[PDB]
Amino acid sequence: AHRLKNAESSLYESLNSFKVANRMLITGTPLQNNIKELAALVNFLMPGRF
DNA sequence: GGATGTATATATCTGACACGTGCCTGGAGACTAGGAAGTAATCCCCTTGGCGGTTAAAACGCGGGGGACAGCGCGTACGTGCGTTTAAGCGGTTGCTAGAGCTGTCTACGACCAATTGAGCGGCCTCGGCACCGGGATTCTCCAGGGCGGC
Repeated sequence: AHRLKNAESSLYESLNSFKVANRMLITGTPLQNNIKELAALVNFLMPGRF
């Protein structure tokens, strides 16, 4: 899921437009450079709560 | 008796219309100065229709041969197709820097104006050089005297 660490990358808008009820991310490094990567991951998971 | 083709209805996507707002740039109104329109005078170039004379260019004719074009052969180099490689295209990382945009301050540099004067334009006088006329030095053609031959 670290490949999904960028919100502006085309994979993010490709996977965020999918009509899926439940999502899950498997990764080894959740944070790599800053808090914004984790913010993008939790926005992909829960869009609005965090 | 079961499932398939087709018609009408409903929810969703998407381009377009109108509403709202800023802002800044164009428009309205007034004033002024100078750019350009108009006028008169002077002088030189251009127009149209002629004439005269020179002469070199243009036109015409003719012969001939050089060159353009057509045909043929040939061989090579480029097109075509297929299998393999490779690198373009896309998506992505990661930081730093260049640059556009905006705001702000200030200072040196260029516009502007008045007085001045010295470099540019025209004519006049003089010199350098080329040319016209007079005088001296040098060389070429010619007329006459002396000697020899013939009746």
